[PDB]
Amino acid sequence: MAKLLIMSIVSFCFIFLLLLFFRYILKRYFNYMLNYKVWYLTLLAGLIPFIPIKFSLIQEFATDIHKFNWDSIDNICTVIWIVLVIILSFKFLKALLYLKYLKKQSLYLNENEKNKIDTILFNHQYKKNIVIRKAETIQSPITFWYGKYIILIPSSYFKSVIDKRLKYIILHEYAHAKNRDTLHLIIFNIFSIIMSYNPLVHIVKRKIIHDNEVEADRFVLNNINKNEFKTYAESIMDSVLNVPFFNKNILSHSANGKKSLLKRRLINIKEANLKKQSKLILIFICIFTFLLMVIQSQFLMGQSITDYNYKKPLHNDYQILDKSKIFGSNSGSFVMYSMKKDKYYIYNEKESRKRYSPNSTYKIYLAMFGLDRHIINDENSRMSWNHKHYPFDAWNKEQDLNTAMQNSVNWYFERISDQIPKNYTATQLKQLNYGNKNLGSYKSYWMEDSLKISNLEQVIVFKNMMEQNNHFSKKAKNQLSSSLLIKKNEKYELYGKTGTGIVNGKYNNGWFVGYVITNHDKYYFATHLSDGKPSGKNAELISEKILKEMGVLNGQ
Amino acid sequence: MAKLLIMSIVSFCFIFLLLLFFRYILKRYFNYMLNYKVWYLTLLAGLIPFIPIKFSLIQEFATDIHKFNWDSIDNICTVIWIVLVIILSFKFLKALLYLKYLKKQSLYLNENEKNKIDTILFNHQYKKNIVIRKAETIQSPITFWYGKYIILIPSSYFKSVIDKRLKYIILHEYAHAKNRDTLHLIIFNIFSIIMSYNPLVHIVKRKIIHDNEVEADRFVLNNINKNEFKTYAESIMDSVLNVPFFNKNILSHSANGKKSLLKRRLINIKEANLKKQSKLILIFICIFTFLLMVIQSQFLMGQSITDYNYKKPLHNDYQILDKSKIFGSNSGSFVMYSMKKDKYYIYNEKESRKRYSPNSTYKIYLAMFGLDRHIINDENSRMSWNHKHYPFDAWNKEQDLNTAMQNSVNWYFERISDQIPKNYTATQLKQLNYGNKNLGSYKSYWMEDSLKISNLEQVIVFKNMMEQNNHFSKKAKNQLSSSLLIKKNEKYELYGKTGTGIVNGKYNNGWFVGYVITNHDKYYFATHLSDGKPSGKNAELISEKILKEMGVLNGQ
Ligand SMILES: [Zn+2]
Ligand SMILES: [Zn+2]
Repeated sequence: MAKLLIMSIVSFCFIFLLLLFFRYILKRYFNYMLNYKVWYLTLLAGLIPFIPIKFSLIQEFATDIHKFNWDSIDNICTVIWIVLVIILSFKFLKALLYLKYLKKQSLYLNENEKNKIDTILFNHQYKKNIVIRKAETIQSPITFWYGKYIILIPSSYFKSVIDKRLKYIILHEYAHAKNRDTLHLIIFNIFSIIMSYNPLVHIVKRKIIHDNEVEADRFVLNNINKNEFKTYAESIMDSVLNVPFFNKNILSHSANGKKSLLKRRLINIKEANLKKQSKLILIFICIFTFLLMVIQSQFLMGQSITDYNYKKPLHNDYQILDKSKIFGSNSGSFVMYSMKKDKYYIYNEKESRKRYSPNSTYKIYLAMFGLDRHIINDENSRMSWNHKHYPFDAWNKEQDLNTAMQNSVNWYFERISDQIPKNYTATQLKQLNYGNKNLGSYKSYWMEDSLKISNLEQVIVFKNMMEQNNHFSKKAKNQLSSSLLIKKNEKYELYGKTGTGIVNGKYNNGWFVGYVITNHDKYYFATHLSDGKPSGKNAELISEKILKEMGVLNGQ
Repeated sequence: MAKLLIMSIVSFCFIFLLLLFFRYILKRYFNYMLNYKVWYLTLLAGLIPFIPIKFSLIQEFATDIHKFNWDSIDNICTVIWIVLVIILSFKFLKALLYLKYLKKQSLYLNENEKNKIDTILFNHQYKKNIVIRKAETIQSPITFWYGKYIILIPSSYFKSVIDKRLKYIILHEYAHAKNRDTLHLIIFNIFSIIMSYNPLVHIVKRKIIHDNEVEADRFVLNNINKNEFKTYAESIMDSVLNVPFFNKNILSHSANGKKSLLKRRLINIKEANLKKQSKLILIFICIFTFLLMVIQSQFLMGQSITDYNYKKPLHNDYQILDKSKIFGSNSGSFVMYSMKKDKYYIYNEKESRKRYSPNSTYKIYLAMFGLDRHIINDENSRMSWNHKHYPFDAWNKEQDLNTAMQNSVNWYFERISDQIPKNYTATQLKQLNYGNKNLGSYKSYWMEDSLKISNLEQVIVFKNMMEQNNHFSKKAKNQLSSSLLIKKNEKYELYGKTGTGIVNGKYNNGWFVGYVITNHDKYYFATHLSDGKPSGKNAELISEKILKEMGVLNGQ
């Protein structure tokens, strides 16, 4: 239904706007106005979407189709509309009952009352399918429909019959009757319930009402002497100024037609209670409210700093590199570090400092955490398969840590997160400075989600993981290390891990991280591609090529 | 930014609502009111989200992470805000320039004018950091800030000085000055630009203004005799009734403070041009508008009929079945048909008639269409691989039609849709009654998307595809058929195809379709599971078991 309700709103607003446009033009240039019946077109326009006419002029293998969650939109849209119509229906009925009450309590007029009405309407031979009644229960005129078109006038106006107030009242309310405004109002009012999903129904009923009163004024002017026009306007003002103003009913017409500013102001004057409120009233409210604002300040807010990249300086000595030739077709950034010299070597430092979600490379942390916490071990580095198929054929099997890491088997790693107390992981994120340390709410929060780290930070953290972390065992450090070997020669053993930030089928994060153990030094590094085809494989190739050219993988 | 703008709106509305609540209570029960300065808290509340304080109390394998398209939300939210603030800034400046003009055009008062102001404010020793000016360019009082708090009074009120209008005007505007309302208004006004993303800024400036006028009224009552209270209210009305009403400025205070209904009505009376507009004006507009409504009727609308299942009768003779034992754990529906008898056999007909997207089973139509149209053939039943990895390991290869169909290789089939003129496909959807024949906009529209078909329709269409379709070659019919063989014995050859409606990792459509060629008859069928584990594999198992029990796969 949500789509239909929306389409209805669109249809409605289209027509509605066109009419507003015309309304403007007609008055602005010609002193012309719309015949309000035209507004029925907006209602009709919004009913169009609901008219059912096609009018115009073996091997079991499968993938996951990612559709929008419409159930959570249409189930609620349906309910929202239903509840509201019930509420509005009640409001309507309440108003209806009011009208019925008055109908029951309506009084008949005698010949010395009826003749005033006749005097007023007679000259234009207005129709007799109208009802005039009086009452002791009202302060100012009220119209009613009932197929009768009743004008109920407070009985006091049958005493105050020497100031022409009735002339204006009757012609005014009469005009509404003439044009069946009350009825039409009711019809629209009913439709405002039916079509309550579209707030413009209220907007238009209001505009209609405003204009209905205007047309009535036009009528009255047509029915009065030019030298009484001023009087009429004054009368209109008196009809509101001298009375209490309440929306006692939303169906009938009356002088007090809207929640105006004057309404509020004038009532306050009538209720001239010149009491100075205690200063403490607002001291309390203001501080209370302030504290409630504080409560809002106790809650989630954003920070430009969080959105930002490593804005921090590097505390270590470093050199800036130019490796743009190697990045070539896949622009990015790169960080290398020398353990012996405590020196960093950074390509495009501004970019090196940019934080990206780790993707699959985080799995080394996830797995090694499981190892230290005694969740995952060597004898039991393995995880059971749930027999659910996964994204690569390579993943549809049981596996140990070396296999799981080598083939990036997400299943293996999903279970590892589930099997490790989250607080263990959170503790390590904090202790070893894991980028923004943002664990999100996702068990695999690093997988193109909430946790982000720069290449510089990635190098710092891994290096410290082995070099400094005193809250992590030697076995976990080494067991993990062996699973990452890429290549080796007479100078070194190169270790690392790739991952691809692939989202909605496109590449966004070309990750490759690692370290090198050589026969002269130890190096740490991180590569990230953002442009071209920023895949994990390209990052691997790029990193190796760089490290070799820089002497890391070539003896210098 | 969208998230922040939203958070701001939320923060704002929270506080705002609390204040509205208090406002209600204070007046409703005590005749007390908020000190409008409190509304600064809503502005502050909406600024909170922007405060950057973390306050509270290798083998390359990868999968696709399906994230929400925030770029299309934040890029626009940013622009929307920027454009609007520019517009509002202009509007502000326009208002500012107006005020500057008046400042430049302000006139000084002489001693016989100044003494009136003094008479009015003197008794309460009101401060002199106020400016009184007069002008020939205005009709009613206007306030200005400039750090001066200027009250500009039309020069005519210095002639009409024997009716106490000034008493009320000055005290009223003075009160606004006393409380620095103009300034605060301006500040809020400036913030309504800054925080324009939140429409409540306008709501509150309005509420503030309304209440500012109220506080001024309270002040005035505090500063006048009780027997003048009535006069004051009348004066307020005169200050609007007897003047043109225009929002000449949105910063200054004036008598004509809002776009009221009375405003509109009274102007219309002043402009008492009693011209009957031609009837043709609205005949045109109404019909035009109608035709524009028709234009909306020329457009997309929904149909309950489209949303509905096969509401149609079956034109063929049939028997209703009870196979609930076999469905068992995976409730659904099932249709079988006898070619010799022209009879249908239907389990849960109400459910059999339900339409579901075909999933991978549609591929038989897609492929056979390619065959007839001479896009795909036998010698060239094959399709090249684009070297992109696909959802199953089974799919990461080149393939012919038999392999592609047997392993559901979506890639193969995606290319087939791309290689077949869409009109060929559309023609066949129409000619052979393919369910709702809805081709969507998706090249693979049948894959848990727009095309839907019932099991009954699935049986009818496939049967007719071979039995009746005279716009489709024999080779395409048979080539496709061979690729579907499941099993055979001394009575028959069973053919078919599965597919699984898996969405966001869950099973929704357990499809299996097919036919049986026996040594006595020919049968057609379609199975669909909706409950339990409605997988394509279960559908295959269920269908076979049913067909055998029914005699289809067992000689009867
Ligand atoms: Zn009226
Ligand atoms: Zn004022």
